Amino acid sequence: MASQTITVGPWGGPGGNEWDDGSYTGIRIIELSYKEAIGSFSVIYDLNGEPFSGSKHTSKLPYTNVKIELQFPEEFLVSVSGYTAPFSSLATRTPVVRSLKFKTNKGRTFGPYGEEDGTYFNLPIENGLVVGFKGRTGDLLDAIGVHMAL
Amino acid sequence: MASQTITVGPWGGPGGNEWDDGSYTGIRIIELSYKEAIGSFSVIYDLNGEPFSGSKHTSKLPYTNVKIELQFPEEFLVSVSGYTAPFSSLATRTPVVRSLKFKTNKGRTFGPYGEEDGTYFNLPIENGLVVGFKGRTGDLLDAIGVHMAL
Amino acid sequence: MASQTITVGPWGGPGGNEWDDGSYTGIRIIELSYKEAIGSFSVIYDLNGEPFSGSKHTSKLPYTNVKIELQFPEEFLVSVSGYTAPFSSLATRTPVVRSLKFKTNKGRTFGPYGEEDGTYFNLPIENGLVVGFKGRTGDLLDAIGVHMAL
Amino acid sequence: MASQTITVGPWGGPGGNEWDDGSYTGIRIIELSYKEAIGSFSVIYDLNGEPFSGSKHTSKLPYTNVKIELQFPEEFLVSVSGYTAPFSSLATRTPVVRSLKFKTNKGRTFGPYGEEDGTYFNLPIENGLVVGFKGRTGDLLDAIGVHMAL
Ligand SMILES: OC[C@H]1O[C@H](O)[C@H](O)[C@@H](O)[C@@H]1O
Ligand SMILES: OC[C@H]1O[C@H](O)[C@H](O)[C@@H](O)[C@@H]1O
Ligand SMILES: OC[C@H]1O[C@H](O)[C@H](O)[C@@H](O)[C@@H]1O
Ligand SMILES: OC[C@H]1O[C@H](O)[C@H](O)[C@@H](O)[C@@H]1O
Repeated sequence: MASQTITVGPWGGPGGNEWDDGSYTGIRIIELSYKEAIGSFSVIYDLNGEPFSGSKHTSKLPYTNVKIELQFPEEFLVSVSGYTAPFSSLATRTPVVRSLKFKTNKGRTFGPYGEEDGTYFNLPIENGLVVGFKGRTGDLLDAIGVHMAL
Repeated sequence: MASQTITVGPWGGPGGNEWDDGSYTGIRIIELSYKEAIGSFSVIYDLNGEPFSGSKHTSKLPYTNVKIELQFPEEFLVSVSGYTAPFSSLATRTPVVRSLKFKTNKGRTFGPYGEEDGTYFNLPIENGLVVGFKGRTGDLLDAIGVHMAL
Repeated sequence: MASQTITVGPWGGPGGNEWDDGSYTGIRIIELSYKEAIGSFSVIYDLNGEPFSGSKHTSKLPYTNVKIELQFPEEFLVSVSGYTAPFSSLATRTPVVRSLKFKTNKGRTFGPYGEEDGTYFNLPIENGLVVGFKGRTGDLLDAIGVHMAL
Repeated sequence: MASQTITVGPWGGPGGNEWDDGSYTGIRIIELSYKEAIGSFSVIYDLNGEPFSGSKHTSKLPYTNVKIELQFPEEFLVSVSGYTAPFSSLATRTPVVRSLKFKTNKGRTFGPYGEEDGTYFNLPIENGLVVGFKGRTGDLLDAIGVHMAL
């Protein structure tokens, strides 16, 4: 009964534990870690002109960390894409987010991070904004979904 | 540029200094002060299930303080109304918000607070939710407007 | 169920029979009739770049006909306002729409139509667009409300 | 412009003429034709409780026609997916939509129609409704996108 946003996804599997950051007014910074798949994933959002830190979604796997810094508000995501598949190590197992790639309205590209292994997904946005992320994390990013608004 | 909401108003006059709390997921508490007019006006928002304290828009005048606590999220505002006019010592030239009055979907009325003098304003909400307030404040609540989503 | 819009109002009384044109993409023309109150009310909407005629909410009373033609798409409404009150030769007793006035982003004012008797209502719009009207009609316009979108 | 919706995609290629049906209040019927790719694509939308026929984007090619009738408003689309790739049979090997598939909230699957050749696409919708389709059609369905609303 509170305020809601359009939500697309998830892409990824049933594994790991639900999270949902909720909705805000834009993206400032995305922080992720990666190796053979995506590990950690966390976001500094914009909330009405000031940063808001989302709950951290940390894998303790010793992965490479990266800070994607957007030129907010003039720069914003126009595409979120990536690959989903199992990672061999979880014995018998369930699809995770192997790769993420981001494009901005400025023509910047971030990534691809991880390994482009498995089934492709792609959210090209023609009109609208990413205003929040949701997903599932175990030892790593099992699934990812986006909230959108105008 | 960042996420936007439907915004109605303002009601009141061009005095004091502008402010805009922006948009959130809902309303938990409204804090105001009053006597002949509205003084202080501040809001505790809901942002994704937790409280978020908006910026204070305080008056130093010795007015009566009231704290409006809604049972969010099942309770919500379905009307905002009030009167605007000069208050003929500190706002001789421009109208301020003299009164405010809120109704909820559970049939609680809060107010009228202040004095019911001058030009009526009335926003019944048939569908949608008040997500944020903006206004103008000097020693008094010169102006107010509302951001809406759903 | 089906897609929805933010809707505000009603302004007016409970007589007459309810009607709801629904939501569209914008406004091309408003047709009304007036004398001491508003009679007829009907709209030619924009629907994805072509006109779409709303049901006619006509009155048989001997009133003056007005057509408000907007320069769509560049011209849109930014204020809907008016007055409500009972009307003397009313076989019943409850409030009707005595007057309506509209302003646009091009600084055109259409009206007041009717008489400015009774209780004032005013919807300034700072962000978003009139995408439909609802109301109540008998021999006169008993009430009026507005759907809004981005 | 006039009123807007969140728009995602397009998926497919830059061939054949632009079309955009715009936005409505939901979907009733989708009509398409298929064989090696999608040819024809047209939609009967809901508009405020009544059917509204979108513009026809017919293919002349001698393809198999199908009619997808959703039990509107209780049933609606929760996934749009498909495949894009060039089609040997046009000399222009600009990518067209080779197949589509539609799932609903009741567990119905319509498709796949056409052949599942080239790059997958997939829009699963967690919250929100498809209100509109946009695309590109020459000989065949070159590309497709969706408008979403709440
Ligand atoms: O997140 C990747 C995997 O990590 C952990 O091993 C979880 O137990 C498993 O459910 C999840 O799929
Ligand atoms: O807020 C009431 C009034 O008082 C302030 O002290 C300001 O100087 C004036 O601009 C404002 O209209
Ligand atoms: O519209 C004015 C009035 O007109 C009609 O006569 C109706 O019977 C009444 O219900 C309504 O209030
Ligand atoms: O519709 C599929 C193809 O057929 C048409 O004839 C167009 O000329 C071409 O641009 C398009 O890619």
